[PDB]
Amino acid sequence: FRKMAFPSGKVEGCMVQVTCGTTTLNGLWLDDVVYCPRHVICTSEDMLNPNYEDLLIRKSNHNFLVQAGNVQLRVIGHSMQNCVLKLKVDTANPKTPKYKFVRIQPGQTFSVLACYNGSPSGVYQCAMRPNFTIKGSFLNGSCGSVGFNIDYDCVSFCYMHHMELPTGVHAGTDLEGNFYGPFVDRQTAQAAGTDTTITVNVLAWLYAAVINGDRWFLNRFTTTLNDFNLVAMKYNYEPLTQDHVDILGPLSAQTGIAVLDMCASLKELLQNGMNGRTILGSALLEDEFTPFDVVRQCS
Amino acid sequence: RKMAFPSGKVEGCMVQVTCGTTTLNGLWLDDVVYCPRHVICTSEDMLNPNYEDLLIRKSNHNFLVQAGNVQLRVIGHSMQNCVLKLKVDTANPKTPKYKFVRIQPGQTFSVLACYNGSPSGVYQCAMRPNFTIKGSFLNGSCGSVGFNIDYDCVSFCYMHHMELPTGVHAGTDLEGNFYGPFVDRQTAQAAGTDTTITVNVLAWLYAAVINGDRWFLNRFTTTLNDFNLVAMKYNYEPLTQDHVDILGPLSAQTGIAVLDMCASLKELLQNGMNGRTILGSALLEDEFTPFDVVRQC
Ligand SMILES: *[C@](O)(C(=O)NCc1ccccc1)[C@H](C[C@@H]1CCNC1=O)NC(=O)[C@H](CC(C)C)NC(=O)OCc1ccccc1
Ligand SMILES: *[C@](O)(C(=O)NCc1ccccc1)[C@H](C[C@@H]1CCNC1=O)NC(=O)[C@H](CC(C)C)NC(=O)OCc1ccccc1
Repeated sequence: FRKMAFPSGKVEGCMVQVTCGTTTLNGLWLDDVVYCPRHVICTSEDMLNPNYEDLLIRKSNHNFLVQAGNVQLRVIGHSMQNCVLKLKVDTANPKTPKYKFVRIQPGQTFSVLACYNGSPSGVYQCAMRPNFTIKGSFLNGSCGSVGFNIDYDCVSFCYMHHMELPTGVHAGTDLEGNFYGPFVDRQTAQAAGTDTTITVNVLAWLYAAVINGDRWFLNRFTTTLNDFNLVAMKYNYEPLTQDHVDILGPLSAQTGIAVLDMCASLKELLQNGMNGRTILGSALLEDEFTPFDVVRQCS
Repeated sequence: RKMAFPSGKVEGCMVQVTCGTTTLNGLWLDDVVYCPRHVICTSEDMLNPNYEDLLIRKSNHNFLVQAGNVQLRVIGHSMQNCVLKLKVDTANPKTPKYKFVRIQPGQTFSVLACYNGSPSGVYQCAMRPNFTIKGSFLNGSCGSVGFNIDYDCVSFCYMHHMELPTGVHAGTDLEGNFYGPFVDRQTAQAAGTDTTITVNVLAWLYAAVINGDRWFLNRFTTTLNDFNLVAMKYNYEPLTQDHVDILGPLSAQTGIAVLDMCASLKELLQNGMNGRTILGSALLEDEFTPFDVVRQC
């Protein structure tokens, strides 16, 4: 199974650059609005503890340089929504796809179009860790790059990039400017909670193994959801939610293996280990393929 | 992380091509649509297709090309090796600057997997030394293409034709010549013995150092030939002096001589990873080139 990203073209058609002074990052141009991280308005001195409301009062439309390539887009209004700046522009993006703004849950995956100076460099598939960081390739200049899923013709934007944490992982907001996790857009030392394994995705991976004929680990038993969750937490696995059980529904129906029976098989793997065997050609359980990802690549 | 090129410039070229009950993808550049020639086969034909004979029996109107909701009229067709070229009466305004290249084993490229002319996903692949690729391709993916992007220029290097029994994939360049000893007939084909792309494993090890990981480093060194003796024993490709040269930038960046990293890789091959992981992986990764690593660090 490959880490497979969504085709990026519908998002490429929405990327622009936004500059204040000498600070340039990326923005997202949808209809007549450009969305970008509010710290574009910061100098280095503001970034230690910015007063964003005061910084913004000192700004006017004519202080923002928005470019699609080398072509300037005139700003006609500005406002701040949580940690994102919204710049109204005088031109509706003709490449605007059908879109939605969604706030994803930890464990969900998405594609990131890594951009520098409004120019796309690469696309890759990311998972939101339970501690609300992502393990990505973001360099200086990548802020404002977005993460997304594509359903039918509709791009669901879920992530906008803002920062790198001391440990090398990345943090950001949804497109309404609300950070994922306990982070703030200040150049201060901040720590992500200890990470955990994404149980629902491991289960999806076991279902994938079954679909492909690799099923030695299926046992004759079952468990309750509460009993599984209490055990799982002792192994630094996330507890399952009702939504997790529901999104495993299609794979459970495809295989005829009840979700809680698979939970009991996983519990045995956690308590006894692999005993030298492999699953899908690996002794490690994979936790960055969602149940949807599994469906995508198998069917 | 494994990064693919942005696929928009290729998405605007994908179309659907149908002949009989066979539908797959084509690549529409200017006024020509390129697709695998086996679109003209039937159940019967597939086992031993005499393509020139099957093709001479086709008319332009036996080919249905669809770009979204619009049918493109075929006004001419020709065959170049395993690729069919359909001339259509309208030019693709979304045609990027492009070239056709034939890549070398060990080089990487992005694949835009498409079904019924519609882009479905994008991922990064390497041309294996045995000229397969480890892709993710289902029924309907034939005609999907692989590419690299340099400046605004798309270099197409791969069109998809086949899944081998082992689950790996085979296909052609855009001149229609297969990579490898494979044939576009409906038969179970085995590849040559695969080997590991050593220059890429070394680039990946350097990448792991850059990201603050070095449990596998050691104080030893090795000559080039002595490393290559061990590499070949473990079905790793030999490392050439041009490979060593190509690795210079990563060596400079990290202060680790190429042959010192070869000594670390030697140790890993002989001992294994002893349960440990490098950049999250239980296995040595060989599908990042030195260029891929440098660009991303
Ligand atoms: C992001 O602001 C960005 O990419 N800005 C454009 C730019 C152009 C030229 C030089 C620098 C930046 C940036 C993205 C970071 C940088 C390295 N990897 C990333 O993901 N984000 C930031 O710099 C944060 C801004 C504050 C206001 C939140 N600060 C931050 O990430 O703090 C830690 C850090 C770690 C390494 C390097 C820089 C900063
Ligand atoms: C490719 O022809 C394709 O996608 N065709 C359109 C299509 C196919 C089937 C149903 C609907 C529409 C196809 C791609 C394969 C299929 C599964 N995964 C892939 O990557 N390619 C082929 O089917 C090959 C055609 C030949 C004529 C080149 N056949 C093939 O891969 O055979 C392998 C094989 C294995 C064992 C025994 C015999 C053959």
